[PDB]
Amino acid sequence: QNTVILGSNLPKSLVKQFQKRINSNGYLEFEVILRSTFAKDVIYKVDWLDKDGFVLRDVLNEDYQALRIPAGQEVILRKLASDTRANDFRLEIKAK
Ligand SMILES: [Br-]
Repeated sequence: QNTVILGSNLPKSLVKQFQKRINSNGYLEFEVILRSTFAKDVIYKVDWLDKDGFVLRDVLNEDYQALRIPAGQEVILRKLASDTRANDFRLEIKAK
């Protein structure tokens, strides 16, 4: 919502659903399910958020990542925080 931010060249219905949980080591993991009628190459970026909703700026961040979404196949994007202070996330997705 304000959790997954899609660029103007992606369909609004790209994101099927998302969810998160804290795993049994104490780290937040999220799963975003994507699907598209046509094959699309996209580029995504993750921000981890703390208990107040502030960006955690002192954790190792991953660079922009490419992702291939095959035509009509469900794609499950799964990410795991590296810091226990992460309690939420923000995901940007744009067309390659
Ligand atoms: Br875009």
